[PDB]
Parts: sequence; C-alpha cells; structure tokens
Amino acid sequence: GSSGSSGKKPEGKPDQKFDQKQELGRVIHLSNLPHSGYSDSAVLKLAEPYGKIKNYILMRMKSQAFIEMETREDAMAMVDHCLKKALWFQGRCVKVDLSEKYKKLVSGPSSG
Repeated sequence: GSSGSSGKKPEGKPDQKFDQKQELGRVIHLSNLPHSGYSDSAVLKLAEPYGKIKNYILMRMKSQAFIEMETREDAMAMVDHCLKKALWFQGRCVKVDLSEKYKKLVSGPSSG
C-alpha cells in the first residue's frame, strides 16, 4: 500500500566542488601561412618548441590555423618570441597571436 518514503533509499556520500580556477583559456592563432598543400605536422611543429599541444584546427580559407597549448605560459612564450623576432615558415611571414575567443579547441558545438 502507501508509505512515508520512496523505495529508492539513500546511498553514497557527496563530493561536489563549489568554485575553483581549474584552468585558463589558451589557443594560439596562426595567419598568413604558406599554400604548398602540407601535412598538419608542418604547422604543429611551429608550436611544439614552445610547449605540448592538446588540439588543433587548420583552415585552408585565407591560410590560417588554431592550436590549443597545454599551458597559457607555453602559449604566451610563442607570442613573446614572435614579438621579439617574427616567425617564418616555407618562406612566408606568419602572423602569430593568442585568441581571446578560443579558450580550447573542440569539434562541433558544446551543446547536445
């Protein structure tokens, strides 16, 4: 018949975080790239000397690329080096930046 409680009883113990700065946003932007039909490793090896890479997106349109670094210090060091001496690749001068838009790189939207 009736009961003062559900058949689903209590179990486990709660462990949920309130608030933490677990990570910061870090994606390198590359523009004015060469056009020679190269493998993705050719672009990735521009960022490999400065730190570890998580994710990337190449764009043939206007010859651009995006690269997610493991750390924001590893990313900012690539920008600082380019500001001191400009990056050259396959005989083209590369526009090196760090994106305010891109916190990380993911295929498709974050929604379901």
